[PDB]
Amino acid sequence: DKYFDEDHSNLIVGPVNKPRWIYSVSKQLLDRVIWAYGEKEGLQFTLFRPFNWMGPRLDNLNAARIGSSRAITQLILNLVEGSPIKLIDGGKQKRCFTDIRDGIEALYRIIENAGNRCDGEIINIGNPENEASIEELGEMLLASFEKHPLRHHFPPFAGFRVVESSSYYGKGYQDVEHRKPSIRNAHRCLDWEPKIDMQETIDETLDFFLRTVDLT
Amino acid sequence: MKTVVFAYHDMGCLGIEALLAAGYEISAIFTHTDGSVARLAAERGIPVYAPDNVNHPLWVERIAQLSPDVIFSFYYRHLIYDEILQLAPAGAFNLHGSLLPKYRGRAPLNWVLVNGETETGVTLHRMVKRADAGAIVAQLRIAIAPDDIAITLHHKLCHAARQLLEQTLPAIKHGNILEIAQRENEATCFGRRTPDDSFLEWHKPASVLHNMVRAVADPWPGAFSYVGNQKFTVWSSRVHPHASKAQPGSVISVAPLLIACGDGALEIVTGQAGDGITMQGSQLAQTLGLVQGSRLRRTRVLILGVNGFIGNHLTERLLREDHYEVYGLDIGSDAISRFLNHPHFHFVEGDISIHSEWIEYHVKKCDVVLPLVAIATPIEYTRNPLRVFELDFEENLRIIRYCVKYRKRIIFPSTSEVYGMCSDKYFDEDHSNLIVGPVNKPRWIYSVSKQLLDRVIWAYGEKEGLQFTLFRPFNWMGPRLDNLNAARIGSSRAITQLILNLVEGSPIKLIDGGKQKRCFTDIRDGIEALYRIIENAGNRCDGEIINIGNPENEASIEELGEMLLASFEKHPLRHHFPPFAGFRVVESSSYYGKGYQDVEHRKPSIRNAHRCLDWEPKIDMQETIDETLDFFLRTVDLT
Amino acid sequence: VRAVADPWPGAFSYVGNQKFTVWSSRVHPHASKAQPGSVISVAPLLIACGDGALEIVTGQAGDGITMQGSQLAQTLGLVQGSRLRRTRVLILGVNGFIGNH
Amino acid sequence: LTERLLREDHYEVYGLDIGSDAISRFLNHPHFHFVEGDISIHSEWIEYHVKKCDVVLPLVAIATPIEYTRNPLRVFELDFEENLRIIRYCVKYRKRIIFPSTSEVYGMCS
Ligand SMILES: O=C(O)[C@H]1O[C@H](OP(=O)(O)OP(=O)(O)OC[C@H]2O[C@@H](n3ccc(=O)[nH]c3=O)[C@H](O)[C@@H]2O)[C@H](O)[C@@H](O)[C@@H]1O
Ligand SMILES: O=C(O)[C@H]1O[C@H](OP(=O)(O)OP(=O)(O)OC[C@H]2O[C@@H](n3ccc(=O)[nH]c3=O)[C@H](O)[C@@H]2O)[C@H](O)[C@@H](O)[C@@H]1O
Ligand SMILES: Nc1ncnc2c1ncn2[C@@H]1O[C@H](COP(=O)(O)OP(=O)(O)OP(=O)(O)O)[C@@H](O)[C@H]1O
Ligand SMILES: Nc1ncnc2c1ncn2[C@@H]1O[C@H](COP(=O)(O)OP(=O)(O)OP(=O)(O)O)[C@@H](O)[C@H]1O
Repeated sequence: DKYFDEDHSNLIVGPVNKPRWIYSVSKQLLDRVIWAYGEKEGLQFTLFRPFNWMGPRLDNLNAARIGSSRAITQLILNLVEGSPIKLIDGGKQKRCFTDIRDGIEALYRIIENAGNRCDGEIINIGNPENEASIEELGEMLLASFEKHPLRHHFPPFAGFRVVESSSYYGKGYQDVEHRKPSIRNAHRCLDWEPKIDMQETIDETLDFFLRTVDLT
Repeated sequence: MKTVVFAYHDMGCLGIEALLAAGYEISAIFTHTDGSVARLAAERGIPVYAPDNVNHPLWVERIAQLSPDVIFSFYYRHLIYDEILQLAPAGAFNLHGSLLPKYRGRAPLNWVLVNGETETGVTLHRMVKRADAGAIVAQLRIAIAPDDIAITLHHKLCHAARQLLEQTLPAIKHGNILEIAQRENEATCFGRRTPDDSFLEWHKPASVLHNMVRAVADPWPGAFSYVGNQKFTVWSSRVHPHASKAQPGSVISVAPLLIACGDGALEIVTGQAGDGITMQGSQLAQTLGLVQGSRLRRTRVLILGVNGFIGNHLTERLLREDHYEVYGLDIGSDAISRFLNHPHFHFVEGDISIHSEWIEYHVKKCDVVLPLVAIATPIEYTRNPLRVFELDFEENLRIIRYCVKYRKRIIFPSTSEVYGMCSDKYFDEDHSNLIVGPVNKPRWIYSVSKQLLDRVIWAYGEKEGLQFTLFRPFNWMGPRLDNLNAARIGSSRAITQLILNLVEGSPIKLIDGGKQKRCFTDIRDGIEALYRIIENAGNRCDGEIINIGNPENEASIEELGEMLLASFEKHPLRHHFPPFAGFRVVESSSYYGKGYQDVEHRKPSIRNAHRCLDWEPKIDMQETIDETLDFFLRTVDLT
Repeated sequence: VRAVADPWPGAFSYVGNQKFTVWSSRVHPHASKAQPGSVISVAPLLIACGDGALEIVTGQAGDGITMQGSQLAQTLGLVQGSRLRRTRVLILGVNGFIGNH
Repeated sequence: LTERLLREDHYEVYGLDIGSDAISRFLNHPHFHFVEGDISIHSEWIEYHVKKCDVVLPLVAIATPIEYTRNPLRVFELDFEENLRIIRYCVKYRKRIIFPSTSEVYGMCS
């Protein structure tokens, strides 16, 4: 679907021989169990689905050294250590990046649960307006990095390089070509609307992490 | 000219060199990881690559970029195929180590020694769809000395190749070559030799055996035999026409170590006991304990939920064979009571959530575990999602873990429902994507639960060596598929539910029109395939996921209903039951409740089954309908 | 690199997290105000040392195949840029004779 | 020992073991009560019988030297831990225990 809908979209994962979906399927089974408990035992719940939230503290440069971090924070490690930014399978796949500030605001509203409008609700939280390919993310990041005050402390850019997903994630990786959320439920239950634009999130994030590097 | 080379090992280096000295421009070299072809390429400043599959689009695209005139293959191990081969206008030639069309298979250097040929050679032929079949561009004979061994002949061939290329390579560079086609009715082919192919069978002639030790002498693995439980390797042999009334395999003497063969005797000049160091025969004789004397229970299957539809039928099948011992536990026992007197059947009435001592002890004791305990009647997915989750998922995950703990083989029953509303014409175990609906459509809790289990078993296999085989049944049906009683609560699969309708005189409802279809498989077909999986011939089922269904028996629920009705009307017992109340379309919600969603079509790919089991469904649907109907009608008490 | 050249394990270094091995070297008295460890050029692959530069003639990134330096430079992502908490002790019975001391 | 005890009339023999080929000949004996079990799994039976019987002879072990070096931990767990559990059932239910020590306990005594 053009818009992943909490109440109508179908869920699609790959073959069992594509273990990257173990996470997806695990989280889905939990959503279903919570749902059953809600229906069959009165559990009061609210499920929220973040859409590529990013900003300061999204992982750390150190974990990124092992690939154990999300894209944005990983690419920052690249610029920092002077290694090239690899675009898994061309990096043409896109995502909708959401500023952590927007995300936390929506979540806050959910905790507030004004009018109990969130009970039994499944709510996506993302900014459908910040859709961008990983390649574009890499460029925007690079642009900011070049203008940054601390730039001169790090090595010269080693450039962008297309890489086979297998050589980064190992055998059994498969990915999502596009991901955009429907934010109707969020609007209906929280009267919420994402506001911060992607570029601003990129700047915030980059700054935080660059000032994380000990220079000496 | 300009070329792209695919080389490896020795032939690879002489090939690249010959090519260089001949004035060719090498755009790139493709080789493998581990004289090193890479080092050479590196030393010459020729871009070298080692992908696992050069046939991949990216590479094909990149190789095309280089725009090569001709392609050469000098002992490249992976297989280069058409797609890329035809990118070279001048063609693609390969250098094979035999006098084609003879020994066109692989491992010719060894095979020719095995069969004791008197000569061999190198052939540079064109690459065509068929392996080593292409028109010959040049060939060159080599005499195999009586005292030649794999390694010494290897150099012989290398030297020959260096000479053949040296002169026929400049020829190709222009256009002076004749594609002398191959005499197809003379070609011989051989396959990969495994170290088990170098086993010595003393009943054969000393000549034969002697060629064996030569064929695979050091640096190759070598010819081996056994002294009781002990395995030793013969590195140096020596045929003795010196007869010996001694029976083949017996030791004629220990100095020299002379073994009696079917024809003449073989002298073991040097060899090694086990992974020991090499030593002279006389010493090897001692370290093996030789003197003048000759050289060289049933499977326990654990079935949990043995009284079930799959369970009882599988038990019947296994009990037929003699090499099986069946251990089973279940809440009920009416389906397996007929086996209680069988010596190889050990049943016990238990609950997977209570009787731990027995269950664990038996996973620990048996050889294969088949956890068939579950709830697989759709109505229950929406009606009792949590009971399904706990039994189908949690209870089984516990058994899966007993299996990894005691390193046992587990043949876990997956489901065709794991594919969900997949859109492929054929649901493929290794390629189809899995599609389910929203969380507000609880019918998928079963599908998703079984899928997570498949994935966990898969991780245990990959990360912890668990030996497994997942099998997915596609609407299997036949006698005992549920029971008329459970059907009174909707707790049964379609076929058995519709029979209850005919029996009680209530209408057959077609959920949402009943236009959705399924591929119905006869339980006899299913059990046969499963049996094969237990047999696991050649271990061809390890780590495999196998669908089991008859793609030929596709039918809509409406058609199933008609076929059933037709049989029912012709059944001898018909007059005992009320008049047909007719078919009636019904909203799924009024039968399954809120949150139901279904599969519009389900057909399996049965390739894997064919490949791993050499299995193929046989029984046609109508026959299954009859069987099933008859069983259940004769279940009804008439009085 | 000579001392442990093939068939020996070989001399190695790191490009960030990546480890690579130098099989063929070549000293260049050719100065370079470049600080030691930084890449002077990628063709030939010339690394600035404490005294003079070292040219990596052939090497391999990780466990990959050997290749000429220029190519090794690319496969490592090199351009003109530089190459290459406290311990927690748990004491149970810490108040004891050995422990407190 | 079972053969020996089964000869006398004043004995009732209860036994558990992984195997049963050596004692199958006694399965028909009225005074012999055998059950195929594992000391590390079948607790209900083991505890109930230490509680029910008069003397306990914990003969489960691994006593083939190669195993001491080859599988030291398996030896430790079975020979020591599993048995320490039986010893304790005995003190819990105040039962007589005829424990099988070993000449190997003397080691290289002089
Ligand atoms: O916050 C989100 O919505 C989701 O973020 C991640 O999943 P994903 O976005 O697929 O993966 P990232 O690691 O964030 O990177 C996105 C894509 O960029 C690409 N990428 C990443 C890293 C890199 O160095 N290069 C590169 O091209 C990969 O194809 C990767 O899948 C998490 O795995 C999800 O649990 C989470 O819900
Ligand atoms: O053996 C199979 O492969 C699968 O069978 C069942 O799932 P399913 O085939 O969807 O459901 P059935 O109860 O067998 O009936 C098939 C369809 O017939 C229709 N039906 C059923 C009953 C009835 O009275 N009327 C009717 O129209 C329903 O739409 C139903 O989904 C099980 O739920 C799966 O776990 C199993 O893998
Ligand atoms: N808690 C339990 N303990 C032991 N056995 C159980 C338990 N719950 C269910 N079972 C058993 O599981 C058995 C197998 O289930 P059933 O025959 O209904 O389906 P199935 O043969 O797996 O069907 P399909 O092959 O269509 O999935 C039942 O006969 C039942 O006795
Ligand atoms: N159950 C327990 N839980 C926690 N600490 C304990 C317990 N039993 C004893 N201890 C501690 O262990 C500490 C260490 O023992 P202690 O100082 O007597 O000897 P030690 O320093 O080990 O002597 P040596 O070095 O001569 O063997 C004691 O100070 C005591 O507090």
